[PDB]
Amino acid sequence: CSDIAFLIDGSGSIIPHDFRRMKEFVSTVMEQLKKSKTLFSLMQYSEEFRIHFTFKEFQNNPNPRSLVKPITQLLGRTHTATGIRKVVRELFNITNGARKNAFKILVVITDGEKFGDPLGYEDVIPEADREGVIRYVIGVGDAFRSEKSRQELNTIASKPPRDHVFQVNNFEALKTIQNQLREC
Ligand SMILES: [Mg+2]
Repeated sequence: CSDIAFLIDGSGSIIPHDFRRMKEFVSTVMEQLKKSKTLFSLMQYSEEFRIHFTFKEFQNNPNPRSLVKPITQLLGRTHTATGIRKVVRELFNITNGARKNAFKILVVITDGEKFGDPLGYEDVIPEADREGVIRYVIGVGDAFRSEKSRQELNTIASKPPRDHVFQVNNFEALKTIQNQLREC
């Protein structure tokens, strides 16, 4: 019915506390969303990308705390745009777990400063929409302490961005995610 994927910033700019904080957020979403009708996938990124768990793997073993805890920080650059592309092409993939007719929800968590990425958001956002991927953005660290970084959130996130962008310690994001699921 609804396939939700997480793309988390593992870049060296994300501070440790905040990496732990991100992980925290993901589990909380996964917890409150006691499937029966929802699968999750997740990937972290640097200049490199890691698939920590796929819809299949989440389906085989749907234990939150047991899928997230392992995940350690990659560090390095921030290839968010390529992260976006790779998430729709690899995670929202049927040979990896994705379903048909199900809604696609991409949750991207980051500080909002892409760096070193060859791709600009204008190279992946269109394909996101063509593929129907709804995007939410959870900004962490210095995400909101900068105008250039705030605009990065708006760029990534689906419209209206006010309904798809929250600071990680704003617990409306969870509330809004539960809503997004009753308004399909
Ligand atoms: Mg994680």
